[PDB]
Amino acid sequence: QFRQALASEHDALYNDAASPRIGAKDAKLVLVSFTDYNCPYCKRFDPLLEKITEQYPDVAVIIKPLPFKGESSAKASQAVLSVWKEDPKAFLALHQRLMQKKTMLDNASIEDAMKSTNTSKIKLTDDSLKTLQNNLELSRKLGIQGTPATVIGDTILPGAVDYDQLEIIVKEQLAK
Repeated sequence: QFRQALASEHDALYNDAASPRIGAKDAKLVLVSFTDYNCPYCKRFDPLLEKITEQYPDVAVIIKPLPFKGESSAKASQAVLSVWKEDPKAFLALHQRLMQKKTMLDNASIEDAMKSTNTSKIKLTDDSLKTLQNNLELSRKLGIQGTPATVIGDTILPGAVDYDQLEIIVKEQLAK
């Protein structure tokens, strides 16, 4: 009930237009990053996921924000998803800024991040919460109970690893 769930959730994982993507549209390997903007391990792990896409252009990353850590997690998710829907090219800078914030986010922090990334004119939509609902449903089906969690091929990486190990994992999934 795993490679079965992974197969059953293929479209939700890889083919949701409302889910932000980092890296090439023609990638041979797409990582799916279930992440939380208030999770300290996500803050550690995210820049490694991004580095992968910059170092290895055959790898892309899909971002699935989850709101597990706190209420502002849901609000931050709402912000980046709204930005992706309206201006996909503006998403990355906001995503990075929210991820590197040392403090637990709140509405002020999130509004400030959007101001300094030139995304503050983009309105937080109700429709983007439906994407957040989809991410939550998806997390349940796959048995994801914590962040970060990364789908890489036919396996799920349920925590954070260092870059050397991520390279290793990513390289053999490419070897198939």
